[PDB]
Amino acid sequence: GKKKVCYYYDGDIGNYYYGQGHPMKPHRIRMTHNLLLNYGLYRKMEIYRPHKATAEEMTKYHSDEYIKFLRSIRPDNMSEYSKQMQRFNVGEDCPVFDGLFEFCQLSTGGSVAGAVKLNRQQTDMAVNWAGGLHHAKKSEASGFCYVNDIVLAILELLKYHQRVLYIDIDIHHGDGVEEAFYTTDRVMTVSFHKYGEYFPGTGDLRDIGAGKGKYYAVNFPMRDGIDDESYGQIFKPIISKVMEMYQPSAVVLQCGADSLSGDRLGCFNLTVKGHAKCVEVVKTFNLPLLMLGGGGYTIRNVARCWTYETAVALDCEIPNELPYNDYFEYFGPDFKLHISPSNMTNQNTPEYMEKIKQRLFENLRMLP
Ligand SMILES: CCC(O)(O)CCCCC[C@@H]1NC(=O)[C@H]2CC23CCN(CCCCCCCC[n+]2ccc4cc(ccc4c2O)-c2cnc1[nH]2)CC3
Ligand SMILES: [Ca+2]
Ligand SMILES: [Ca+2]
Ligand SMILES: [Zn+2]
Repeated sequence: GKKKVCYYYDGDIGNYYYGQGHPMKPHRIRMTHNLLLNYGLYRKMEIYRPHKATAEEMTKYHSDEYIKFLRSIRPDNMSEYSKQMQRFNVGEDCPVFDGLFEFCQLSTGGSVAGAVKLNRQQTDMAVNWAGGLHHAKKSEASGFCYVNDIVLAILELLKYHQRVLYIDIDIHHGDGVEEAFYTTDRVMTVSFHKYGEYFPGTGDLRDIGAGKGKYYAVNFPMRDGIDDESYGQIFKPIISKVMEMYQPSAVVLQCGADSLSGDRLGCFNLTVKGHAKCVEVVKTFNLPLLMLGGGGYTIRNVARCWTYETAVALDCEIPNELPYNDYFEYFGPDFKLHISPSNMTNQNTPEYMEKIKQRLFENLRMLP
């Protein structure tokens, strides 16, 4: 039936700025919040302000030296850290910006707080649109991500759950999360992503885990132009087979919106309904669920996507006509919630989709 949903948001999150021209815009988190507030979705959720995660909470995964660096570096002192910046991959993709550490603390705080709430059985779903920063590594920033809030949230869930399933629908491969749990069977990682001449370059369908983790990493490599029909055709069957074989007791779903049509960095053709169908599929299994953000670089579409996915979590129907809001002008010229796919060619033929699905099904047969 209808579930209890807890939502994590800090009003300061939208003020963090990666710099002129940088595609990552935390302001999209504030647009999402304002849109969902104007639709009246606040009357149905418990809204919490996450704490600022401590360096100690972050070192449950990350190295002490890397977290000390993140807590110390600032634009005014960068000149003295040229050596550590290279070592930790701080540069154009992962720049030093004012309040970088506080931004990591809020992104992380929401994911860990959500995981604690799920562990205490005080909510059915926990949502943190500021999280989902899946590329961050143990001692290195990567792909606009500095602290891997997902890995930290999963480590929290592992305190009470024997098996945790991680599903990632961002257009980029969830490499940081896959790497963290690559040799364990206590987490199964499933990523659907563009593969081929695309960041981060990992996520081949032959990457299936190692040691005790063999068969516990799943990768579905895709080409440009995937649409709702094609994505829907493989997502439910793969997730149903994973649920059947793995029997997880908690799920984490990274809802990166860069897989939508018209994304500045992505080359997929999903609509908000197509993307949200993934949330409907996962929610149907009735397991404790942590829903996180991730990519999304056409910010009006990210706000639409995550507002609609919050409505899906709440089993609340909301009109296509957008309510007036603080960023109304960003949603022109139509001022509607749902989006149309483009005329781009879908390079993922129906035969390619079925063939990759069948290869993944062979690997899933290898689980105990
Ligand atoms: C949140 C989860 C997520 O959704 O999975 C995150 C997705 C991460 C994607 C990362 C990907 N990195 C690469 O493919 C690296 C191989 C690359 C090396 C670095 N250059 C950056 C050139 C920057 C030059 C201009 C400097 C200022 C403005 N600015 C900054 C960063 C930019 C990044 C991207 C596009 C313009 C910039 C610009 O215009 C950019 C696009 N794709 C990348 N970076 C690029 C090429
Ligand atoms: Ca992915
Ligand atoms: Ca694994
Ligand atoms: Zn992405």
